[PDB]
Amino acid sequence: QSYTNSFTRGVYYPDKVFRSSVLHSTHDLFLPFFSNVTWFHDNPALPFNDGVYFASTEKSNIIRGWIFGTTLDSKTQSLLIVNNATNVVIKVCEFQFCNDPFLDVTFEYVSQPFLMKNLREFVFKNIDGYFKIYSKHTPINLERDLPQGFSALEPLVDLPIGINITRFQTLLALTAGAAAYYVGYLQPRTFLLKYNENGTITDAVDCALDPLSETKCTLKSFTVEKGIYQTSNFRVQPTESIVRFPNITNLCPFHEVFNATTFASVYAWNRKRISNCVADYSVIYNFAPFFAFKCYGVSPTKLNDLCFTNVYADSFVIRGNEVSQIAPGQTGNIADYNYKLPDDFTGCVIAWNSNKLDSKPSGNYNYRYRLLRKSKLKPFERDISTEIYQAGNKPCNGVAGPNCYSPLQSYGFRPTYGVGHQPYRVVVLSFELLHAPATVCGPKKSTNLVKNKCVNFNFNGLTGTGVLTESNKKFLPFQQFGRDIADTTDAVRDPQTLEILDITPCSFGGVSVITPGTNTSNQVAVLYQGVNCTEVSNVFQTRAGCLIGAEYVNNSYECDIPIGAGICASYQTSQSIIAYTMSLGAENSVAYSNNSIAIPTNFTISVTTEILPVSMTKTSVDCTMYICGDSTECSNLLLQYGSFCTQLKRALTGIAVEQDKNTQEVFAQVKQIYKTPPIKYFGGFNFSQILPDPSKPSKRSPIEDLLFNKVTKFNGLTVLPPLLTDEMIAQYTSALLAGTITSGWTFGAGPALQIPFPMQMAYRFNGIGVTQNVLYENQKLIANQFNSAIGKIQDSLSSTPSALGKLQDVVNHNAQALNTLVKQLSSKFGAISSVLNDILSRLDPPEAEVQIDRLITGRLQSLQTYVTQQLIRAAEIRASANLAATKMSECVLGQSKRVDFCGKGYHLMSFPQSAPHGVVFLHVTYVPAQEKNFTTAPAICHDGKAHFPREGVFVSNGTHWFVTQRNFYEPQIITTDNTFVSGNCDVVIGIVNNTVYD
Amino acid sequence: FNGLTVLPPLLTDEMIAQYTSALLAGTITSGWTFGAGPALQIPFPMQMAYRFNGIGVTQNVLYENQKLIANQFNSAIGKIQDSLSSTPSALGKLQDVV
Amino acid sequence: GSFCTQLKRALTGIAVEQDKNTQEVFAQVKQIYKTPPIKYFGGFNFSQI
Amino acid sequence: QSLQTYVTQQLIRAAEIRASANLAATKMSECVLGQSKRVDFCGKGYHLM
Amino acid sequence: LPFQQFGRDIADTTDAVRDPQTLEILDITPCSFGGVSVITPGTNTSNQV
Ligand SMILES: *[C@@H]1O[C@H](CO)[C@@H](O)[C@H](O)[C@H]1NC(C)=O
Ligand SMILES: *[C@@H]1O[C@H](CO)[C@@H](O)[C@H](O)[C@H]1NC(C)=O
Ligand SMILES: *[C@@H]1O[C@H](CO)[C@@H](O)[C@H](O)[C@H]1NC(C)=O
Ligand SMILES: *[C@@H]1O[C@H](CO)[C@@H](O)[C@H](O)[C@H]1NC(C)=O
Ligand SMILES: *[C@@H]1O[C@H](CO)[C@@H](O)[C@H](O)[C@H]1NC(C)=O
Ligand SMILES: *[C@@H]1O[C@H](CO)[C@@H](O)[C@H](O)[C@H]1NC(C)=O
Ligand SMILES: *[C@@H]1O[C@H](CO)[C@@H](O)[C@H](O)[C@H]1NC(C)=O
Repeated sequence: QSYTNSFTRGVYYPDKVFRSSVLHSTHDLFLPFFSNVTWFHDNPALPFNDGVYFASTEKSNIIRGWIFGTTLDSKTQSLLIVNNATNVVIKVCEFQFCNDPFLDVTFEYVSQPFLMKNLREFVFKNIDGYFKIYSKHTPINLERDLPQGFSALEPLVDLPIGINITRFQTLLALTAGAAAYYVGYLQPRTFLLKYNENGTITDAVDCALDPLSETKCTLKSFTVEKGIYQTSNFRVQPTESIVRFPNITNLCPFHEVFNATTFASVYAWNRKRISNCVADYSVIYNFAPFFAFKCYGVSPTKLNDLCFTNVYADSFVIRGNEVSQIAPGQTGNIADYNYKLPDDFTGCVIAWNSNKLDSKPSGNYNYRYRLLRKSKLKPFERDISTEIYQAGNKPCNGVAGPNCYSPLQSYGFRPTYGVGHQPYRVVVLSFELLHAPATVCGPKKSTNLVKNKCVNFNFNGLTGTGVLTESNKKFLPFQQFGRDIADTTDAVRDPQTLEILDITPCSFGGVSVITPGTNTSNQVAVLYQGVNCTEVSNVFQTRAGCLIGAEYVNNSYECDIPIGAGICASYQTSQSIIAYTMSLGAENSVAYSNNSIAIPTNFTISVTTEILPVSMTKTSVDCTMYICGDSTECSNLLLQYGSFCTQLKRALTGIAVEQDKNTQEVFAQVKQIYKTPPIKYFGGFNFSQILPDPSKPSKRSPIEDLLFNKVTKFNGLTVLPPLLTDEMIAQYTSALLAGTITSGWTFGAGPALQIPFPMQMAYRFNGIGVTQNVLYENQKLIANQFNSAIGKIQDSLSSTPSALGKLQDVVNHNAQALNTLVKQLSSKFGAISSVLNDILSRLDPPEAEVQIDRLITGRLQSLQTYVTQQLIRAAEIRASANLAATKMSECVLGQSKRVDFCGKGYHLMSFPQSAPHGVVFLHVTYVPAQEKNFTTAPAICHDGKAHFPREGVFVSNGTHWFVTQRNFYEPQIITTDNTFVSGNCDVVIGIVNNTVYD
Repeated sequence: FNGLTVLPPLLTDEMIAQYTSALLAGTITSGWTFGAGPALQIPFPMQMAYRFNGIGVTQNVLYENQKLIANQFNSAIGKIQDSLSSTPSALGKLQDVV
Repeated sequence: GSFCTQLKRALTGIAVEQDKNTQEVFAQVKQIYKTPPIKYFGGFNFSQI
Repeated sequence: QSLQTYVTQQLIRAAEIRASANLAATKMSECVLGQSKRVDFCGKGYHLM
Repeated sequence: LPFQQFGRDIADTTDAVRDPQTLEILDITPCSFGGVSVITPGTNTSNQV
């Protein structure tokens, strides 16, 4: 018993197509990675299944070929392969195998032999009438098991034989056969194959192996970034099936049509009509064994499957040999003169002997049959008229005798009679079908009720799937079902016992795979959304669902991978993924008091980045070329639909013009083009990182170059270039920066008025509530902080790609849409093929019209979806562009007092920079720092008069009282110059006695 | 439930209430200083005086009329609850969304 | 075709957008502030808020 | 077609809610985290808080 | 590769085909197509385009 781990082996090329540096997903028979593979070493029949993976490292070549015959004998066609040193000879011809088929050494294919530490990997498959053989021969290092690595199996040969291949046998050529070959069986699987630039498969991923593999298949990438990914759906399958029809009660009078003790005669056969009853044939089959039971219309079992409105029963007694006359198309006295079945009769003829009951020794002359009639009877007719038969050409004159005989003559039945004249009871059943409601059927069956389990149910003709529980609801007596607000069945009354059973849909929910980056680890956790942990490593139940593979930790961290209602997962470090309640932030209690204030004593100049999309890719679609290509028939058919193509073209043109308007609105704020002076000294402020670099031909700033480096045909689809090139947007950005540096905010509101940069920044400090002396006294420190922040901006942008995640997203979305729009060209949409020329060539025009119509409808719906999605995205981008224009006007051409609009902090000035399809704003902000606690008083009482500060707040260091501005601790002596009286001393609450000088 | 599922929001109602409590505490204890940087202690009457200066009214108006302003604010806050309760259409936007 | 994937992506984008909406509106404060235990704010009454 | 109609309508409603959420974020930053001089942005009258 | 006959791109469109007579690799580019735009001043001004 040798069994080995298959590893990642057995991946072949699905088709003849070449692909380069692409990842392709195929649904095809394959060997699942890490699977159950049998290592073999008298020789029973191995099942071929759908396919076989045969891996032989047999250097001795005891294995010469294979026997794929389904019988291994001369009964059927046996596929026989010989792989000698000369050549491979695939033979199919009829061979008389000897008693021991072994050599000392119709349909034939001779080729170069398959054989050459060789790993002979072979894949044998048989689909759509073709037998496919794939081969691979690779050197292996010293090992007695399958090597670790990846090898692709090139196709070797195809055979058009297409016969049934159930069993395969390894051909024996010598008896102890010890051969070291692995055999595995292929399965229908979905795989993802990575082709290199050389055209070969370097690696593969099996979708249904593990959750990480499923998410790799879903994203079509071998590297999965950190996040939570919705992969599949989870449904609980029905374990059992239940059928419930009402109590079989009432029943067809079958016990009366038989066991009647008298069948009258056959000249006037008793006609019995039966309808509206429960059909049960148990008594019919339980009666005496039948001499003749022939059914002409339906099988006896399937009689119960077929429902008949009208059932006709005809009962009579005839002799033994006259039974053969009661059959369709029979000629004979009884058949033509007593009871004639139709040629296309559909019914059962049941006959059983009645000699034991209806035979009398004296002679039972009651039963009679007719032996003289004027003509043959029409089918299904009863003639009871008995007058003197007129055989003679003379008138009978109502009497009998000469040439005038009685029409009827009786059987004389006596028990001593032999078989062939004994009385036989025949009951002919006739079934009629007519176009009206039926309501007559056979024993409707029923199964035991199953509760609290996902079951299929068919309750009184109502079908469904679900979990059946007891219901508190009380139905009215005549009701059967219960239906909720959405018109879905929620309760059912059981027919057999009147019980109200509630129906609950079986558990279903999404499956999400919480993974760190594939670089960080291969461990994953799985979240079943909305599923109780009972219904599905470490199992944890959360409001989102059931989380398997992550351990709950009491401590709280900042959220990393969102899951649900306050639960986030992270890879913190056996130790693995942990789930926790997310921490909103550090708790800080501000020391509030009646007379305590906190005044900052220093500042920080902080530069932040805000990335805003401005424009999206401009696309134009040629409706005729996309839908139809070069086919004239398709164009003629499209003309009937209307002017849809014109509407789509109008919408796309509108989007394109809107994109141009967006870029103009954001960047064309200034009409003049301003140039910075050649002598670039601005009071210690270094704008080199934002100003253009003359050295490189692009004339872009270092930050702009970094942004462009980071972010950075078909079928009627065209990408129209933007009206403004990147160089023109660079010129606009340079003009805005030069105007801001040289003229402050004056260039936005009129003519540019030059002002030294320190003076401009001092006026911005006045704008944020800080005096000029703060800037002029701390000019070098402010300059150094600004320089350090601008330096750090480059590193912050470069190191973290996610900072530019907005703009890139736009690009990706556009590409994705286009790819979908092209991919749906290959979709069939219910037609024969995606290729219009193939449909036109294979099918006649009248039949091809429907296929082309389906393709046109599908492709036109695809175009409409694309245009609507583009319109929604254009609305979003227009909103972003309007926000960017407002920020350019209010943050770059001016100083804004709006909080959090221009950066985080007290806004000083904003610098624009251009990025592919967007704008990056560098906001410079004043952040207070190093705060100190002081005692404060609303007013100072001097000379019985209150005193309030003109600007600032009254503060105390503990013994002395000063007046200082809010945002910077600059204590000043309280003087009448910085105070105003405004009232007496009694009214104000919290007033402090103190001295005010003059 | 025919394949339609409702995903829970990431932030629970308790967590949003906790953000709202943080915002209110910051506004009451620190004025607008907590938005632009570290939160700085300031007595609430001083904050209202600075807000009066912002709207163009001197500090003496607040300090001299502090009880009146406090009573007016308290009465308005008291009336807000009754006004919301009386007219359901006040919350008609959110309901409509749902 | 791949209509199911497009619809699923659209709904997922909507969901993430809703979470980001709530984050943007409410998560502006970096730290969680607590009001002092003694609630006297110069006669102002914040008990209802 | 029914599902695509639902997704498109829900995307439009998501755009409307996103506009409302951006307005709410702006109002939180400008009215709650500061004093706004913008007329009628934060209530009717001269905005205090 | 010796067994491969067609070539497909990332969009599942044919980009290379092997010549059945002689084994040579032939690249297929789509035949030139584009849109046509007419730049005109107002017909009230002039008729040149
Ligand atoms: C081996 O097979 C080839 C294939 O037809 C055949 O020509 C040759 O005669 C065979 N040789 C032996 C060993 O019989
Ligand atoms: C695959 O491509 C690489 C390209 O660098 C080349 O070095 C290598 O030889 C190729 N392998 C082949 C042709 O088998
Ligand atoms: C059907 O027969 C069962 C046998 O126990 C009985 O309990 C039930 O009441 C019957 N159905 C009706 C509708 O009476
Ligand atoms: C899961 O099932 C248990 C069984 O008692 C129940 O208590 C619990 O409430 C269920 N979970 C949910 C989310 O309803
Ligand atoms: C308070 O400030 C004065 C300056 O006016 C200084 O002389 C004194 O030492 C300081 N002491 C305290 C109480 O902090
Ligand atoms: C301030 O001076 C006045 C003058 O009489 C006095 O009545 C008052 O008590 C002083 N302030 C305090 C807080 O004692
Ligand atoms: C005012 O505050 C008191 C406690 O200080 C409280 O009981 C009362 O309800 C408040 N009134 C309001 C908010 O109208």
